[PDB]
Amino acid sequence: FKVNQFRKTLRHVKNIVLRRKNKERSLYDLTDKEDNVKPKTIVFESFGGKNYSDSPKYIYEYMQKYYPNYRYIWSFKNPDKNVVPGSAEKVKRNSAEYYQAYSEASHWVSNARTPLYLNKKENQTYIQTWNGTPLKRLANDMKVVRMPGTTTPKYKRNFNRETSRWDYLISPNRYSTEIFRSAFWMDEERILEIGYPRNDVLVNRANDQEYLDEIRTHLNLPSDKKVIMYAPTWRDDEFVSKGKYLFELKIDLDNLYKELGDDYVILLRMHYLISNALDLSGYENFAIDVSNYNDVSELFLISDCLITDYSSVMFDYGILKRPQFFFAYDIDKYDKGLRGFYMNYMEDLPGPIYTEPYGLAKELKNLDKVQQQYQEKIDAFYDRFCSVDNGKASQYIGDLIHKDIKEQLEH
Amino acid sequence: AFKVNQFRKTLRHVKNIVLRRKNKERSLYDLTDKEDNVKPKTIVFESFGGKNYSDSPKYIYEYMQKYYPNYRYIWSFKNPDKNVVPGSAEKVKRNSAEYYQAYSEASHWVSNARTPLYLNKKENQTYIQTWNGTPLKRLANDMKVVRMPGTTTPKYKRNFNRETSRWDYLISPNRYSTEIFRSAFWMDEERILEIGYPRNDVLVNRANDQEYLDEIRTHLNLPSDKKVIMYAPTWRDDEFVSKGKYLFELKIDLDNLYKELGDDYVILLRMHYLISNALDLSGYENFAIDVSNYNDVSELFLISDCLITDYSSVMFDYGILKRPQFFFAYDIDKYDKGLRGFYMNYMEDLPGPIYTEPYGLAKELKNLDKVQQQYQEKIDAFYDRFCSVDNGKASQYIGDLIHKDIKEQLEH
Amino acid sequence: FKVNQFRKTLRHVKNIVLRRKNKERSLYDLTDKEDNVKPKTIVFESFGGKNYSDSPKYIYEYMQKYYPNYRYIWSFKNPDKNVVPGSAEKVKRNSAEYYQAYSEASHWVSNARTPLYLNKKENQTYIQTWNGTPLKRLANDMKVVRMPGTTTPKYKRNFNRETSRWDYLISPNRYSTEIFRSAFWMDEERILEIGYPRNDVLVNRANDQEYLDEIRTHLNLPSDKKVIMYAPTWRDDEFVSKGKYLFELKIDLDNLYKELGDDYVILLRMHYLISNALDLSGYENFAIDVSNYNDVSELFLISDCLITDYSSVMFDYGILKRPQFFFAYDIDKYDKGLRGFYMNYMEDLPGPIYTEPYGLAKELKNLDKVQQQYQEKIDAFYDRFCSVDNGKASQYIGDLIHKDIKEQLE
Amino acid sequence: AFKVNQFRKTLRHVKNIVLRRKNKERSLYDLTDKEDNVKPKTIVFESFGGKNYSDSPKYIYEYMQKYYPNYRYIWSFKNPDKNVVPGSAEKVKRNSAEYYQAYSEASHWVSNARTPLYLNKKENQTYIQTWNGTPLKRLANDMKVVRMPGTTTPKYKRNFNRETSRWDYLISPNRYSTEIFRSAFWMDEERILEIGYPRNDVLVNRANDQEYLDEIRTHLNLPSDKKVIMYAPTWRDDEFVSKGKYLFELKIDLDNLYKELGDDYVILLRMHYLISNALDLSGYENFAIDVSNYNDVSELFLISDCLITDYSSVMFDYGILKRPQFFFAYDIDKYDKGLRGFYMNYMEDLPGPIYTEPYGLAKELKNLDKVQQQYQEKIDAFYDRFCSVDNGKASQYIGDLIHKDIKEQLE
Ligand SMILES: [Cl-]
Ligand SMILES: [Cl-]
Ligand SMILES: [Cl-]
Ligand SMILES: [Cl-]
Ligand SMILES: [Cl-]
Ligand SMILES: [Cl-]
Ligand SMILES: [Cl-]
Ligand SMILES: [Cl-]
Ligand SMILES: [Cl-]
Ligand SMILES: [Cl-]
Ligand SMILES: [Cl-]
Ligand SMILES: [Cl-]
Ligand SMILES: [Cl-]
Ligand SMILES: [Cl-]
Ligand SMILES: [Cl-]
Ligand SMILES: [Cl-]
Ligand SMILES: [Cl-]
Ligand SMILES: [Cl-]
Ligand SMILES: [Cl-]
Ligand SMILES: [Cl-]
Ligand SMILES: [Cl-]
Ligand SMILES: [Cl-]
Ligand SMILES: [Cl-]
Ligand SMILES: [Cl-]
Ligand SMILES: [Cl-]
Ligand SMILES: [Cl-]
Ligand SMILES: [Cl-]
Ligand SMILES: [Cl-]
Ligand SMILES: [Cl-]
Ligand SMILES: [Cl-]
Ligand SMILES: [Cl-]
Ligand SMILES: [Cl-]
Repeated sequence: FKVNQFRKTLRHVKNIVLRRKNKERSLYDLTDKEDNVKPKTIVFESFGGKNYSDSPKYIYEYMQKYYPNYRYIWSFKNPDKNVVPGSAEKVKRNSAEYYQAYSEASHWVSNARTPLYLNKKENQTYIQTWNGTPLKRLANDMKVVRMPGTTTPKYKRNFNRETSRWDYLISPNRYSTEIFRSAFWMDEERILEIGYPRNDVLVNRANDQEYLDEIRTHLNLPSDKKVIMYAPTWRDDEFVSKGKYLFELKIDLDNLYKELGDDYVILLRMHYLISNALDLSGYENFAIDVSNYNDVSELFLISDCLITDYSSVMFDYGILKRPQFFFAYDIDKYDKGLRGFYMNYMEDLPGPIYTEPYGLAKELKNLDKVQQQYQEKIDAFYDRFCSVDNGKASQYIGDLIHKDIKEQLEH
Repeated sequence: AFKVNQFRKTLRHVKNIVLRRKNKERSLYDLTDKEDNVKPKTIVFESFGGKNYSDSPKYIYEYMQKYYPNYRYIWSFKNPDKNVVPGSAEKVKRNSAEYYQAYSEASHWVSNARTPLYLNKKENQTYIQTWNGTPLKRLANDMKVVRMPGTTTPKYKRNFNRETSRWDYLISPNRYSTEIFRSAFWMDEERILEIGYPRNDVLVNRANDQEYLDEIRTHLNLPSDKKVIMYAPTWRDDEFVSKGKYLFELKIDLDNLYKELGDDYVILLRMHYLISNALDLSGYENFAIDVSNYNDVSELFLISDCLITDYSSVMFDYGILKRPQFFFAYDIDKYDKGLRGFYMNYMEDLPGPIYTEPYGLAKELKNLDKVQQQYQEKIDAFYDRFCSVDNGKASQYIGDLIHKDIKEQLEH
Repeated sequence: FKVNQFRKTLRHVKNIVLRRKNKERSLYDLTDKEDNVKPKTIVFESFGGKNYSDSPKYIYEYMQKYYPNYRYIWSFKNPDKNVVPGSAEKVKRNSAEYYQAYSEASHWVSNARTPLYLNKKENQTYIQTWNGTPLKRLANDMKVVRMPGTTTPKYKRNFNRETSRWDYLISPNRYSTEIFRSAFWMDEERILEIGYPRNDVLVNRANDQEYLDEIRTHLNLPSDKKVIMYAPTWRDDEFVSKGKYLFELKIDLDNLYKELGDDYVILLRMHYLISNALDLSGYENFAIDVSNYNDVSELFLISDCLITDYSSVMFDYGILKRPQFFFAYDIDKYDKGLRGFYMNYMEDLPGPIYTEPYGLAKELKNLDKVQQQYQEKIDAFYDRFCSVDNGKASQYIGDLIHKDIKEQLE
Repeated sequence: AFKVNQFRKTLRHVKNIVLRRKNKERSLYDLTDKEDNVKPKTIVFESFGGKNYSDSPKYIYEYMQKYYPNYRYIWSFKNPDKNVVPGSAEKVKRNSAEYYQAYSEASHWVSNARTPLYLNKKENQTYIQTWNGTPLKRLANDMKVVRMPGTTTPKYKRNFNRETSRWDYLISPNRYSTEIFRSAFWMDEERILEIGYPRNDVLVNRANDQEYLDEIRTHLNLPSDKKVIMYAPTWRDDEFVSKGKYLFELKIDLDNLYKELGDDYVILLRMHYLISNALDLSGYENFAIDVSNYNDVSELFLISDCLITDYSSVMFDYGILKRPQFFFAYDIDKYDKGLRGFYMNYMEDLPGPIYTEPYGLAKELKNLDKVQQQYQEKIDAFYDRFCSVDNGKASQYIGDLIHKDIKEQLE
């Protein structure tokens, strides 16, 4: 007597009869067999289906060029609002096609967690690129998580469930592997220290001027000015008033304009929620909202320096050996002498830590003085965290997948 | 790998449960019935589709009650509160949760008729079919047409075959029946037990037990000085009319019977239930006793000095007593003329006279010893063909087979 | 949540999960709403979708000319093997498109029973042309039906369920009307005595020579020769040997070749199982096989006489007032004095009964004499069965449909 | 024809029936529970979730036994065979068919703790909640955080709130508790009954019944010439170690207490059940008596000349006797320093001294009368604020309200 089949049937009958939107899900759970799997079908999703971006984008673009005869499926929250190059067909999350796609594909490629109601058969290969060298503690390494609806243990039980389905897990650096192996409950075998595919352009194209010039004129940037990128992490604290009118960025734009307006334009990469509350009138041709731009790596390439605080992008951008400033206005509130980070944040990062934005501005005045004054520290950072990206990472995965699926076209 | 048969049952059950269908109990049963539900020491009995406590299953039960008390006995009825069973046995109602339990758990099914096809007989269970009499009329595979409503002949036979293929043992009264059963029921001879009917054991063991004869006689308030005629005509479709409120008095003419025999004889009328409760025996009290609703027909045989029937299978059971029999076949013309829709040659080798009218019949009944003498030959011949098999040990043979069957189950 | 829907709902989960082919149907049963009806969609199917032919063909061809702007859908067993003129799109039986079409259509037009799993809603108009004046008892009027799998009462129950859905039933004559009212449990209110649309050409085209010539040279017929058509009904009796080699026709082609070979050509219209068993080597240009020809009416037009036995076609061919012959060779088998026929076969049919071929051949020698000898009976036949055909049947229907769907557009 | 909520139950019951889930008795009860099921004179008692025959429910029931013998009284237990109930009541085992009939049929429920959210309190029933005592620790709504396994703070509170919404009447021992209940349990003062606790009736009515004081004392084999000290420390996670095989002897130092207090005292130790079965009181017979398993804690008070405790709701019950109390809070520092995780001002308005070391406690214990006088001032304050609301009639009040309710329902 098959007792799990019985439960899925009940559940599915309950869904059909009540007209629940998950009827499509329960049908998939009932009927999902190892035999639906067709070896030349590949699904990609990035950030839970929100973009066409990141390592899955670059993995997919590489494969479109060298292996065009496989079936490619992209998964999207809203497929109609996402443009995808090449032969790939797109599926809407939780649609019948979503589930066919995952039931059928021999390889899943993602950069974040994919849902546990999806079945990763012994027959399929789930490759997790993940999404950056960690700074804040994550997964198993966390202490508390007062996240509504779920306890710390149940949140970790679930995370561990998901990481066990990871067949391969890409890695950028020894430091990260040491961390992943613990945080994600990983077997080092499954880890591939080959760098992030999304960071291929940062090596392969860092000098292609024709290419830097399409990115710049696609953003309408001034020809005479250098580019400062500012990418603060999301903060819960600073949300108030429906989010209708925020208090001008802590970084003081009026001041930056007075200081830097002659030599610089600043790209602001905020959380989407801050992005549509920002009034940038008075700052046109100096402050450029850029939150809603598909490819952040392209933004790095055209950036002469980077301002952030507690973000993983600092490791990505470090590949370019350009200066970085850490405007950490709220560093006090963050646990004083916080080890809530895997690295020693007070000591070995590539640039100056500023708690106020006014000395930051002055420092920025002359970029080259920073570049020498921190070349010692920059190179060091490059050596720990970036000395592994080849620019061949998309290739490596792409080839692995191809190689993987030749095996399956025999026995 | 997906279990499709299970899936189908789950849907069928969900349907019944949600729709508030009476058959929910059945589908719950179908869905869960494991081979591991069977308890070797449990045994179900049913007779005639759960109408009675009677017939051969009754007598198998009563024997095992005596020599094998520690087993679990279940009896199945349509209406259990209206049936009385001696002994340790419990009773379940048909189509009830307890009914399906019982048939699920039982290592042995005992009955005398078809049991439904919605019951599942596992490789785990032994189904003993005693059936219910030496055939006169063609049955099952041997019939030519069955214009029975809703159903064709092929499909009626297809279903009967489905049933008999579940019969682990089939009881047989005589070589004649074994020949027929082998054909009509698609039976392997290996499975036939030629041992006579457990219900006919009393016909051998007790024909001379005067005290027992007397309970039966007194239970029926029979006058003492009076000999006993049993009349048992088969049912006839033709003769049903008027919602069945008032029937035309019996062809056999009771008024005439009373005039000719009302002094020496009493006559027991074993009719079909629909005639029985339409009969008006006003004016024949102490001469014509209705006995249709009497629970044990063999007891009626024991106190019967002769039988009058027509086209029944009882003529075969009553034949063990070697007493006189009369066949009042008034409608024999209508029954196909020179008909072989009977297994035996009805026109030659029965133990008595055929009478198309009831008046010659009565004159004959006047002198019973002359009839006995007149036909002894034809009687002894009928006895040798159809009744020379009953040891009166049929009830015993079956109980000892069950008992032996379940011992070897309980060890292993 | 309604019980009838829960029932359909469960059956479809069954089909979807079990991959039953009937999933298309259970889906259709679920979403079949009265609102799906587009008042200007019309479906046509003839003989259960084997053909593009018969009375539906003609109602269709008429509407194509005078009502081009409607959605015409034709339904077939194998659409890729059927050629349909005009604006009609075609669908396969039991496909999603099949159920769409039938759900959406404001009008069903066919000449045979269409299946009970299709829902004819209050909203739609089912026009039944049926397929000919009966000679054999049908439906309610059959005494017994020992047909495999089903019982006589259950068979009539299902036929009754189908006829109760026919909003209009066509009728060729008063005799047919009388029989339909009983055999099909029909109200006279619902019968249209107007004649078969398939018969339109028999009245309108019988003197069209350019048309008779197309039909003739398409069949590759000799030119100086007159045409006999032979159409025997099928007999279970005569099927043997898997059907590989049959016994040559009781009509005796050799004899007919000897006797008529110089004056006539003869068209054999046989049951499809006999057609692919017939060897006609030795008779090229004398005996042509015409069993697969799509349009039987045209074969009548170019026929100078009809030889049949027990067929509803005699009634059709009667419109032309030409000679007919009845080669009833097995007529003794058929129940001796059988009244399992509605009409008095032994008497009033339009030509002589022959039980042997050879007297039939002598007779065929001189047709004109036959026409004379039987003009009285041919006329009485024409009067009783064929004098209803205006030639306007296809028009009447197409116009009825047109009038019917002008109302719904409000 | 079929309603949605009944469909969902109908499906849950199918699951339990087919899968042989113990919970089938529950799903059936959920399907069949009708408002007509209720029998106006059936009454169910359960205390501390069925572990006991005890507390306010026992006493409400003992009253209603003497005065209303004609009603159907049902007691509910985890293990009914391990409990003895005086009177006509029939016992039922939790989660059995009988359990659910009992709660379905009863016109009135009586409990001193939370009854399960799966039981339906029909609009037909009256659920009287005695609760279990004047709080000192913040409870329910008023807790700040509860990192309790399997559940979150907001989820925990939602569930508590669902449960109190079902309380028709809530007993209260004092206005202090009323002010608190109103907030913590989301109550409406309409529903609060300030009658004092039933369990505390014998503290008033029998403080002098010498034949009754004597039965208790000889049930316990207590020495004749000796006075009684009771100690009742709350449970502390910290002190559990080693599977709980061998504990570290109590901080109070029994050896000392014996030397100092032996010639005049005997000490009743009422510990957690887990410490009780770990205590080796060998060499202390007739001095320290293990009293942890005694059914009726109120009897224990009656016979106590004083009470040593620490952070307990039982100080408020004992207060009724206007006898001395000591608070041996050895771990007071650990407990949040100046903790306001209490409702009252612990450092100030309790009816005795706070001791962090046991040696002064003992030297003080020496002369009761000296403490009774030195502290009368505070014992009387305590007794006005927390203990002045006890009639001795709480059981009668409750009993009489039930009776009154079920005369109406008898029309
Ligand atoms: Cl493939
Ligand atoms: Cl390829
Ligand atoms: Cl979309
Ligand atoms: Cl990360
Ligand atoms: Cl869970
Ligand atoms: Cl970003
Ligand atoms: Cl299932
Ligand atoms: Cl057993
Ligand atoms: Cl035994
Ligand atoms: Cl009953
Ligand atoms: Cl009984
Ligand atoms: Cl029989
Ligand atoms: Cl009579
Ligand atoms: Cl009988
Ligand atoms: Cl309904
Ligand atoms: Cl279906
Ligand atoms: Cl339309
Ligand atoms: Cl038009
Ligand atoms: Cl096709
Ligand atoms: Cl048809
Ligand atoms: Cl219909
Ligand atoms: Cl016809
Ligand atoms: Cl049918
Ligand atoms: Cl007529
Ligand atoms: Cl031939
Ligand atoms: Cl509802
Ligand atoms: Cl449950
Ligand atoms: Cl009551
Ligand atoms: Cl127990
Ligand atoms: Cl509730
Ligand atoms: Cl409390
Ligand atoms: Cl207060």
